[PDB]
Amino acid sequence: TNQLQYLQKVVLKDLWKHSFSWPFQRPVDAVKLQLPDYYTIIKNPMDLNTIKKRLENKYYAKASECIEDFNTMFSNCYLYNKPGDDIVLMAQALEKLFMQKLSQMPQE
Ligand SMILES: COc1cc(C(=O)N2CCC(N3CCN(C)CC3)CC2)ccc1Nc1ncc2c(n1)N(C)c1ccccc1C(=O)N2C
Repeated sequence: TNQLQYLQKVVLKDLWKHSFSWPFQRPVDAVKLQLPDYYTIIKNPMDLNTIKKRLENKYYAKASECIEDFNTMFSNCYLYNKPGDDIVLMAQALEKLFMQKLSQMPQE
């Protein structure tokens, strides 16, 4: 499970420390953001703290399941929001950081 550890102590920790990560450190707050339809049209909401808890709890069976949750977090954000929105620019920078750290994942 060395790929799942790299995802926890490297990929997740490096995304979390990144400047743009705080909007993604909890599930999208539909009350604070005033989004009556968010949890209606976004079928698989995802956030960095959910990924953190699932890694700590050994919820994932293989690295690809956790990687998919990371991708779902980015695509939910692109999907719901609009081109050029601040949050979308933040998602993209975090996704680039995500992809470049997947570059260095031990292929085990
Ligand atoms: C309390 O959490 C946040 C507040 C704000 C902020 O400055 N606001 C929000 C509330 C206020 N409303 C006034 C009335 N207007 C109709 C809507 C906006 C304007 C001022 C900005 C980001 C916040 N945290 C946050 N977490 C996750 C996000 C996300 N943002 N982005 C921006 C999203 C915004 C809308 C829908 C989805 C998201 C999203 O994908 N994520 C990841």
